[PDB]
Amino acid sequence: WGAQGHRLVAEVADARLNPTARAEVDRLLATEPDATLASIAPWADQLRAKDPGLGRRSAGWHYVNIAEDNCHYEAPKHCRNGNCIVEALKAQSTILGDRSLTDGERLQALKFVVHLVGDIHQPMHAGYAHDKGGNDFQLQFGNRGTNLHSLWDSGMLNTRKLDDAGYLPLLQSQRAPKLARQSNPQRDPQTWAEASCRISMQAGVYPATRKIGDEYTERYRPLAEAQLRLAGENLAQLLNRVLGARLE
Ligand SMILES: Nc1ccn([C@@H]2O[C@H](COP(=O)(O)O)[C@@H](O)[C@H]2O)c(=O)n1
Ligand code: NA
Ligand SMILES: [Zn+2]
Ligand SMILES: [Zn+2]
Ligand SMILES: [Zn+2]
Repeated sequence: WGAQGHRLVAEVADARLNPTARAEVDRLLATEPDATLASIAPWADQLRAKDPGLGRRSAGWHYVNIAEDNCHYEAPKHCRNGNCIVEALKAQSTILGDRSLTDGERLQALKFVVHLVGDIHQPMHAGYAHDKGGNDFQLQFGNRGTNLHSLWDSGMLNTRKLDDAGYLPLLQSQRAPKLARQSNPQRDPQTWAEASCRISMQAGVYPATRKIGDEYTERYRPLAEAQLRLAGENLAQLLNRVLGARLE
């Protein structure tokens, strides 16, 4: 997602946190003055842009290209050295839940988790290696060029012309998505990447024309918005499991 998609996923999640998870998130955020779950949500993309070390090393953590294998993820094939969103979200979830670590180390893991639960719900972040998740699939949207990746990250969301205050209650107004009964931090990332990949491969998502506009938006913007709500709900479920109560 673009910055607004990331923040919306965090805003949807923030409202669903159980009291134990809410208190812990607020403790980790407090280590960084003025940080909120929304404000950190785009941080991992800024790190990629600005940091020629960890930013360059983390770039592959934002996606996993499995559509050529019909959305059947295999870690040794698609995620050599753990450099993809499935393995990165798993490890950062483990790190976030490690209470022996400093609040500073856990806040950094929270920044990655908030971001990656967002990206792993953007269909094009689980799409084709051939066109780099749509980045190399150029098209005309209205009268100006974009690419199919950008169109799903932000192009269609931008057509609402809402700030977060306007967009958040629209996502909350949607029918409740189907979640797993329970969070499994080690297994859900693959399940989510595969589900996102299956949307990238749905009839029409790749259009049969170079030029698209309001017809594409009216059919697919609802699916992009369903994925934001689903990401936000999945992110709260994950935070509630990893940062929730530890009795016994
Ligand atoms: N041409 C581009 C494409 C993306 N980007 C950045 O990448 C972000 C999206 O990264 P993800 O694909 O990881 O969602 C955008 O919010 C923007 O900051 C950019 O700065 N220039
Ligand atoms: Na609601
Ligand atoms: Zn994103
Ligand atoms: Zn993207
Ligand atoms: Zn990203």
